[PDB]
Amino acid sequence: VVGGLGGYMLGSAMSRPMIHFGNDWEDRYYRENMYRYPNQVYYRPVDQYSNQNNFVHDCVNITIKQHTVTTTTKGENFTETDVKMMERVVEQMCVTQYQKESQAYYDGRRSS
Repeated sequence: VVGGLGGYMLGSAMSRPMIHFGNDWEDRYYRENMYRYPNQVYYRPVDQYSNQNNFVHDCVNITIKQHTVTTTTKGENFTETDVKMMERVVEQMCVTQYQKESQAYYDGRRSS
């Protein structure tokens, strides 16, 4: 049961999303430190989606939780600064995974 998710869709991996905090040093900090954050994110299928926002936040919390729990259990943690930078990344990755799978649905009417 994916360690203890009940059954969140663990997505596949990614490459560096284009986070733009509005700052300069944050973007550079992120670009040096991006390895500290996961490749992949946890969510539900578009088959039972309803809300973007509520689904996004619940993913964001649950992948934040897992990095801050299923790594912190051993001895692996972050800072408020890394954590907020993670909230950006976890969102962009979560958003992208929904967008990938739901666009496959919304594009999936072009037998043209």
